[PDB]
Amino acid sequence: SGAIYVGNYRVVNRHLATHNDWANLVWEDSSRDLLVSSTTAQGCDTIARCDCQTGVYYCSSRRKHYPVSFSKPSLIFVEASEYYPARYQSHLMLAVGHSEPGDCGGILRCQHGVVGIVSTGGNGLVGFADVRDLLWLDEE
Ligand SMILES: O=C(N[C@@H]1CCCNC1)c1ccccc1
Ligand SMILES: [Zn+2]
Repeated sequence: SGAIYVGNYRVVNRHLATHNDWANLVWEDSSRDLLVSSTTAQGCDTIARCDCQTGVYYCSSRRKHYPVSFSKPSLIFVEASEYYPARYQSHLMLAVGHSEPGDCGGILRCQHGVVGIVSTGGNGLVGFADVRDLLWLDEE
């Protein structure tokens, strides 16, 4: 589990979004496994605006932070999961690391801020849903 709180936005894995997220929807993309909802309180997360391919992510299933190299956001075939069927996920970054389904929502961060959230795993890889292209997250 986990979310990004930036301004009056909450960024979650679309597959973990709650009744309140859907009732307060701003933007969602199934192909990206991303949902953004509106919040009463103001978040302090800052979104990275960069093409960093190094960062640190939090892995709940290890209670550990791991420094990783990750691929630039791309269209990647993702096998069926306890939560989606086999399909091309967009804006996905891959790293060598540990990721179980409950690791989704763990933050990948670089020195510029939040890069993305765990979305995929298996076969010794962790996939992060990129948020750095969502410029509108830094305003309104
Ligand atoms: O959110 C972060 N991790 C903390 C770890 C303890 C509780 N879960 C959040 C995070 C991600 C990347 C780098 C640094 C921190
Ligand atoms: Zn960066």
